[PDB]
Amino acid sequence: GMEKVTVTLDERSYPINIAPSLYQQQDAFWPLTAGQRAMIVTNETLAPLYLHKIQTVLEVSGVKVDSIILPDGEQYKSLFIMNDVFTALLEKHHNRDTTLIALGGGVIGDLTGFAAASYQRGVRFIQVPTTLLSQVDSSVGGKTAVNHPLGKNMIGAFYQPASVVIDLDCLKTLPKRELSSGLAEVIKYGIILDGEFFSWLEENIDALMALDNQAMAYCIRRCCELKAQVVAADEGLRALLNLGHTFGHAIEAEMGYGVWLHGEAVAAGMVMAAKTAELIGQFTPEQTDRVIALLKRAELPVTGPAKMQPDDYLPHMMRDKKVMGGKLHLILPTTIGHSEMRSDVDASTVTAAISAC
Amino acid sequence: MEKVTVTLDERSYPINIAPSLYQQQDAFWPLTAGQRAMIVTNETLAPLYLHKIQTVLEVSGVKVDSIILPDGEQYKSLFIMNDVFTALLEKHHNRDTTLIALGGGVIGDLTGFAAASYQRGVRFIQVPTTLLSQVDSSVGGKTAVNHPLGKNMIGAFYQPASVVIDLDCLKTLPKRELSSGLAEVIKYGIILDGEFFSWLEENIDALMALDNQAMAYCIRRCCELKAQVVAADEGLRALLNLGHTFGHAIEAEMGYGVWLHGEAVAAGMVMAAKTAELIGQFTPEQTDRVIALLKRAELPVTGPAKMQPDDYLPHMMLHLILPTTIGHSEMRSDVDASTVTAAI
Ligand SMILES: NC(=O)c1ccc[n+]([C@@H]2O[C@H](COP(=O)([O-])OP(=O)(O)OC[C@H]3O[C@@H](n4cnc5c(N)ncnc54)[C@H](O)[C@@H]3O)[C@@H](O)[C@H]2O)c1
Ligand SMILES: NC(=O)c1ccc[n+]([C@@H]2O[C@H](COP(=O)([O-])OP(=O)(O)OC[C@H]3O[C@@H](n4cnc5c(N)ncnc54)[C@H](O)[C@@H]3O)[C@@H](O)[C@H]2O)c1
Ligand SMILES: O=C(CCc1ccc(O)c(O)c1)O[C@@H]1C[C@@](O)(C(=O)O)C[C@@H](O)[C@@H]1O
Ligand SMILES: O=C(CCc1ccc(O)c(O)c1)O[C@@H]1C[C@@](O)(C(=O)O)C[C@@H](O)[C@@H]1O
Ligand SMILES: [Mg+2]
Ligand SMILES: [Mg+2]
Repeated sequence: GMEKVTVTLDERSYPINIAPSLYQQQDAFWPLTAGQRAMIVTNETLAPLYLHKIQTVLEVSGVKVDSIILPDGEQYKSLFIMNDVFTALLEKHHNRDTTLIALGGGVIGDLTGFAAASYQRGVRFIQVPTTLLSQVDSSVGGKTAVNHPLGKNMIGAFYQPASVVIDLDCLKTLPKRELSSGLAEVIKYGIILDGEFFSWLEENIDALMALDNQAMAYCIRRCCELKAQVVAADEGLRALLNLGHTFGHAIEAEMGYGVWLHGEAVAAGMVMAAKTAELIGQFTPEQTDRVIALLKRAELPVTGPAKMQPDDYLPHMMRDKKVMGGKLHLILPTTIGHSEMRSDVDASTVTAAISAC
Repeated sequence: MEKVTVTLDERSYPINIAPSLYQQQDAFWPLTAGQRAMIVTNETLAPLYLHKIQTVLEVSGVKVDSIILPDGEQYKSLFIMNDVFTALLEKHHNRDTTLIALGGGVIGDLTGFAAASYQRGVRFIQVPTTLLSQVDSSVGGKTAVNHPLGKNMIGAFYQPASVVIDLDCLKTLPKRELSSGLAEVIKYGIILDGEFFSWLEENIDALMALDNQAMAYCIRRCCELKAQVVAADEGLRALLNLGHTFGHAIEAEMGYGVWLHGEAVAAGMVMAAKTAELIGQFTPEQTDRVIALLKRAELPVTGPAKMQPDDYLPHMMLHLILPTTIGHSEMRSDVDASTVTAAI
């Protein structure tokens, strides 16, 4: 009934529990125990939906609960917004034994994680992700960060949670465009690391799009296992997680944020990366049709913006524009389920990949 | 020239102590030709030692930027640290850069937390210019900035790649700060090293005169001693707050800048010694060697008459560090409130 993944990285270990109505289970927010305190960090969108339920379930178990409601937005993933959490913790005399609870998506997840890393140089930290993206991505790897006006995720810390609480019910309220955005990263795991999971996704995508409890539970479980594996082997293998992200960054940068969701840009970037793998001679068009066909059924774009031409991509795709830079490093699939980093690929290869679509 | 190698958290870094160290060849190792460096300092230290290190560094093939912050504890803030990030990004410093903390404990703490947080961690070299930061901030990995509702409440544990202690920089340090640092030097002798305390009884006059050879061993020994007790807490380490509970009370009641931290701790150490005899843990004769050595360092031995004992306890709220001998110490859980006022 309950899926469970144990993650052991950077010499610590935490569980990821996945089940519908998990917010109500007995010891759902372990290792929080009766008598301890907790500070829930959430945003203005999620607060009316889930804060009160989470607060009462914790108080039922003997936890003393405070909360802080931040504004909703990537533009609020700032050092100055995170300061407000420190104020809330201090006004309520939260000491080093408190637990910070990230009730929200990846934005709340990153900001609350860095707050838990920094408050008194480190307090306990429990993740409650409410987007599919953050459930299969933010739950593993320890990366926390806020943005700087001159660069995204340039201020943060490596910091692992004590546990991850994934109640599938919270997906019922998630905008359907966000759910497909998350599914782009789900499909990415199939292409770079597990061909059988990709095949499983070919046969259950419709159930996931319908929010089937049993299919969604296994999906999140397997993606967490796959990211945990590729992080445990690395700590440059973790770079394989940027499949479709170089092409996707160009789309996100050139179109402006919020216009294309991150997952939407990654979906078309994975197609373009599959097309770059064919051009070099490592991928078949039939393999590319399986990627295109599965993203189409996730209601994800498979071609880039009409507004953009191949020369709009390359400025964003380069590591830098320095004289000795200007290099294109890509992650390319070798099979469905296998991938490689490929350094210095021709601009002509890239252009052709983009033009083919 | 003294050297301490400290190994904590399965990592290792050196502390080099020598006069004219800023001009030495690889004094700012592991920085090498082709790499970048960002120096963080305050307005006081910039005219004195910036540009000198910059010239030693640029001659050695490293490309150098710097940022000069105002001098003061009030600038150990999250908003000031953001400006460090702004400077690094404006100059396109990537994850391979190195932050250089050229300053006292304030610059050290802020730059350390900036290096811990910038791209989730970049290299970080300490150049402490106060005696306090040489014997305290150079070991233990604590970095932080302040919050208005609490000092050092936003930070990270983050070890430096090296600590570069040029003894020449002490020549410009105000004598009140040098005496303030010596209170913490004396702290190590009382809580963990009796032989060092005796060494201090015979060399205090050399340290006050900035004798290179005495200062080099002094700084070396204090670093070794804290490195030991930091490695032990992996359960002691509370002993380094001897006289700091009393010291906070004086600092809190009188205000910043009026009493320097070491002066507050020095007079607080006496009060802890007199309470240690009151409960029966110290002899009255031993307390005179603590008082006599601090007086010869030009440190206060009496808490100001401007506060009554009843002013002290409100901040102290019972969980104290008290000396057992000169060279050994203990934390004692529940001590009477009446005992502390009787010490005054
Ligand atoms: N390794 C990592 O740490 C990691 C990994 C991936 C992404 N991230 C970061 O995550 C952030 C984006 O993640 P995201 O996809 O969650 O975006 P998001 O946090 O902004 O959430 C998307 C939108 O949907 C709303 N929402 C969230 N849950 C909802 C729910 N149950 N019901 C209704 N609405 C809900 C949110 O309020 C928000 O408006 C990025 O900043 C990214 O840098 C970090
Ligand atoms: N575990 C740790 O990391 C640790 C340890 C001890 C103290 N601290 C923190 O450090 C701060 C206090 O450190 P501090 O005692 O060095 O105070 P400080 O950094 O403010 O320096 C003392 C004063 O003397 C000036 N000065 C420093 N070096 C000079 C030099 N060579 N020449 C001329 N002037 C010089 C400084 O500009 C400053 O005004 C506190 O915030 C404390 O919390 C941290
Ligand atoms: O932020 C990123 C990299 C963004 C990026 C920008 C431009 C590029 O050319 C690129 O290859 C990646 O990825 C996120 C972190 C992630 O790489 C991890 O957890 O290690 C997973 C990924 O899904 C996230 O989007
Ligand atoms: O914890 C502290 C803060 C000093 C303090 C302030 C107020 C108090 O009431 C107190 O008991 C200690 O000590 C600092 C950190 C240190 O313990 C370490 O590096 O581990 C060394 C010590 O010298 C610092 O002052
Ligand atoms: Mg991604
Ligand atoms: Mg101190």
